[PDB]
Amino acid sequence: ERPTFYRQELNKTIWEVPERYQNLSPVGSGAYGSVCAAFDTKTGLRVAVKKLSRPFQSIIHAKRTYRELRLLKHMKHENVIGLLDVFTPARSLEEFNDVYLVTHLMGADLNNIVKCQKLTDDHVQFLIYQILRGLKYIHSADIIHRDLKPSNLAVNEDCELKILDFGLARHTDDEMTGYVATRWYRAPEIMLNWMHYNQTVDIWSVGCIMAELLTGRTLFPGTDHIDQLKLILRLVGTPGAELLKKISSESARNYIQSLTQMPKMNFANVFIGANPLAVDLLEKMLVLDSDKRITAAQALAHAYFAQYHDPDDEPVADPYDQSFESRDLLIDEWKSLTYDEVISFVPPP
Ligand SMILES: Cc1ccc(C(=O)NC2CC2)cc1-c1ccc2c(c1)NC(=O)C21CCCC1
Repeated sequence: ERPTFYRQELNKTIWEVPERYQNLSPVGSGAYGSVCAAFDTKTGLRVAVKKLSRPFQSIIHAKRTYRELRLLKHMKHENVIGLLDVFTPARSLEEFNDVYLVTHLMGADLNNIVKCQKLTDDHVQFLIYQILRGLKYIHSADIIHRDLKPSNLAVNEDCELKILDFGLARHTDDEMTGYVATRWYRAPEIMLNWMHYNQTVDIWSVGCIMAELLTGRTLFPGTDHIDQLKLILRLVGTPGAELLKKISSESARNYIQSLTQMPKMNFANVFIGANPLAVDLLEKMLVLDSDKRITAAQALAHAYFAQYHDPDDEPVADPYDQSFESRDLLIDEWKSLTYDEVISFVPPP
């Protein structure tokens, strides 16, 4: 059952994929990786195929490849990107040096669709419903997206949404620097490294997406980390003494206390004309103290989603075993674990 593969040059690299995959063409400005759209003749689905190129060139690359393939194989929810196929042209471990990952092709990301545009309330309901329903799941598997922004929500022409990139986020100093969308969605505890963080960081990010869809404006379009934080504290207010205690970075805690105290603003005088149910929800997602933000499961029950909420159709995941993260292994060792996971792979129905 080893299929026939054919060769094609795309993205200035040779792609070698099963015959079932036809009409490959690069998508994104290169924004998503080496990703091509293709037709799967075997399932009749349009798919995105991502080739990981020379993916075991270092220990850190052999472990990312493994981590992405683990994450991907774990996720089976309508609103989360998952694997329809993984393959390699390799006939053995010896020969293993390329992994291709196949998932659904939705066609665009939220970014392209809505940039600079204000969405109607029922449109925002449905898109955020799906983000929280997707995140309910992610979070139940004990995984943290950590980098939830519009560009890595994949959306089709029916405004159906799959979340991309959960658990992989590792931007450098310079990608996070200045006036850049790659930071406008980050929870302050994470942008400024205040504490040992958990999953509540992704509900902060939904709060930012949700406000932008509702007003057509970036919520916190900071020109740098500090300017962005100043933008944050002015709306939600400066930390209380409760929160300052939980800020384990003494360094960051000391700079925070430097700032002149400000009250939390009135969200109804910010989000003028907006469904009060939207504003109530914004209010409980955009709380500075991470321990007190609303959760994905709690938010799904909120009245604002009265029209979509079904408690028996909002599933959870099995646990995700990330014990491998705390493990220091050789290149061959990650490679072999990654091989194991490819050949053991089972298609969905
Ligand atoms: C092909 C692919 C493989 C993996 C991941 C991914 O999320 N990995 C991290 C979760 C571990 C995302 C895509 C990917 C990248 C870009 C797109 C799609 C899929 N599906 C799509 O529809 C698009 C192409 C049009 C914009 C979104």
